[PDB]
Amino acid sequence: AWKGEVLANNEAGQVTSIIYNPGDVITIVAAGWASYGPTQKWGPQGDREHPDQGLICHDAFCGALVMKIGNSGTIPVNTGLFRWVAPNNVQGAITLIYNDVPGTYGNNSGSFSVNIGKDQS
Amino acid sequence: AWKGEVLANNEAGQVTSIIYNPGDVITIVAAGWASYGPTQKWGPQGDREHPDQGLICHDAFCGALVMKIGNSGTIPVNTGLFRWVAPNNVQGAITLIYNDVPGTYGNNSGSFSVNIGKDQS
Amino acid sequence: AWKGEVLANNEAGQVTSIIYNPGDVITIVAAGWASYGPTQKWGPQGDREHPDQGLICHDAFCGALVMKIGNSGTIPVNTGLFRWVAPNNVQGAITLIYNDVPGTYGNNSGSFSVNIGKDQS
Amino acid sequence: AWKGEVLANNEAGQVTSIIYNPGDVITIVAAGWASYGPTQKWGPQGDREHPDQGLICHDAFCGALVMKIGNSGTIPVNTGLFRWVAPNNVQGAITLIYNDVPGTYGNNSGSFSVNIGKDQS
Ligand SMILES: [O][C][C]1O[C](/O=C2/[C]=[C]C3=NC4=C([C]=C([O])[C]=[C]4)OC3=[C]2)[C]([O])[C]([O])[C]1[O]
Ligand SMILES: [O][C][C]1O[C](/O=C2/[C]=[C]C3=NC4=C([C]=C([O])[C]=[C]4)OC3=[C]2)[C]([O])[C]([O])[C]1[O]
Ligand SMILES: [O][C][C]1O[C](/O=C2/[C]=[C]C3=NC4=C([C]=C([O])[C]=[C]4)OC3=[C]2)[C]([O])[C]([O])[C]1[O]
Ligand SMILES: [O][C][C]1O[C](/O=C2/[C]=[C]C3=NC4=C([C]=C([O])[C]=[C]4)OC3=[C]2)[C]([O])[C]([O])[C]1[O]
Ligand SMILES: [Ca+2]
Ligand SMILES: [Ca+2]
Ligand SMILES: [Ca+2]
Ligand SMILES: [Ca+2]
Repeated sequence: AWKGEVLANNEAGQVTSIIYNPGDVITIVAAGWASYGPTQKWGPQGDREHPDQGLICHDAFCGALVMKIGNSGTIPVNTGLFRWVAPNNVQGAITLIYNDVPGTYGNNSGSFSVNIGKDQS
Repeated sequence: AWKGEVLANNEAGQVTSIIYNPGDVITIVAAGWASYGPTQKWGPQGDREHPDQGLICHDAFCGALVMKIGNSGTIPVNTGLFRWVAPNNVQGAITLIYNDVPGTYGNNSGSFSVNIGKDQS
Repeated sequence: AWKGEVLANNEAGQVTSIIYNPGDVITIVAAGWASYGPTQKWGPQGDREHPDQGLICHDAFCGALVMKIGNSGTIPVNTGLFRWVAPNNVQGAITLIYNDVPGTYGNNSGSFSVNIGKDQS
Repeated sequence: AWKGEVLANNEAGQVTSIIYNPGDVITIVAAGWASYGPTQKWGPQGDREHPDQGLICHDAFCGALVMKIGNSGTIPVNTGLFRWVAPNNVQGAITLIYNDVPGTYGNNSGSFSVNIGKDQS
């Protein structure tokens, strides 16, 4: 299992020690407060009221927690995933990333605390 | 070995000549272009941007190629499977199917060309 | 057999460990999502709607997976090849390459995951 | 080896396929013309006349080519590195980056063409 922080201003994301392998079932729980700019902060689901101006993940809100597995495209994490299995042909280290528009991470703040573990399978 | 076409609008699926037997190793390669409704077409992985609105296979995108072995649950095929072995207790004729919402196949178009063969074991 | 990934941003492609020899029968299965610039992503068949502006392979769409065998010309791979035998004489290491216009790979993203194996002959 | 281009306007840089490991000896050659905003363009050593207004790399001119390896700090690349060995405890993926002030990449233009290879060691 892995536990750590993902900073909202980290554009390249936080690489974890979890290597997702084919067939793996995983659980993720994410908590905390962060912002893509405003002084207000939001949780791991992001800001449901904010428009998508070119987010790295178009299937989650701005300010949401997302991830990449190996060199996959972004996948929404939000508050977490429960006994979750990746699509076919997706594998590799899990990298956690705050959902924002490329080039605009500089004014972000806060972080999410995240647990990831592999489940019985 | 089997080679044939799977029409996107064929809700029942295309039954192939391949009977999958315990211990069998198979390879599938799929190609072509199809749509679940829009003018655009997609390849065998389907449309990654599209929400799951009640697809026959929740483990693949809308417009992806999937299959049933005998009466198994749906199994993602996508662009294909390389030297793949079925889950415990899965056996019978392989049926190829376009991934869409039941009752909505009528506006589908295009097809995938698919090869299936058995590998050494 | 060989399994690995090829970056859309790499003009040099990915050299594999497969040496294609006269008479060899091979199978390739490719999957994944990549872009040659636009926000959308496409599978290994590429973008069937995009014009050819000087692609390294004129026989496949922009954004498709292609290959070279030794010092051959580019050969389309797309989603894969099923028990495929090459054009006469062709031989040498297989290099996998993303199909784009030379000099323009700078805005490319994503990758394809590929399995290659030799079949019986 | 890796071959490609690095867009001047990409704040996140260009993540190559090269993973730098302890002991590796690498060569990089970079060419081309790019700008941090003005209509003029400069080569990979950037603009020797331009003041540092908060560059991501203080050891290179604005408009220069630099890199990170894994999560290292920025390392000047300029026109390239000849049979180069990294500092102790530096390792990981090579990301190439245009040297500009954070939050100001949006008006940049052009790119550098870059080759990276591992040398014998
Ligand atoms: O998207 C992303 C971005 O965001 C920003 O912030 C902000 C804030 C506020 C706002 N509002 C509005 C808009 C638009 C429209 O249309 C209306 C309204 O937007 C916005 C934004 C930040 O700052 C940045 O950085 C980014 O992240
Ligand atoms: O899913 C399945 C279905 O699909 C359809 O198509 C379509 C088109 C378009 C669209 N759009 C949108 C949606 C959702 C949301 O949320 C938004 C937007 O969806 C859709 C869909 C068809 O028609 C049918 O048939 C089926 O397939
Ligand atoms: O080809 C290749 C290339 O591509 C690009 O992208 C793009 C985008 C958009 C567009 N649009 C149009 C065209 C043409 C015509 O004629 C019209 C319209 O194109 C295009 C393109 C990129 O960016 C690059 O890089 C390359 O890849
Ligand atoms: O650095 C960086 C920046 O840059 C800019 O651009 C520019 C242009 C011009 C100029 N001039 C001058 C200066 C300073 C002093 O002191 C004097 C003069 O600066 C400048 C700048 C841009 O726009 C931005 O974006 C950035 O990149
Ligand atoms: Ca922001
Ligand atoms: Ca439909
Ligand atoms: Ca391109
Ligand atoms: Ca600038």
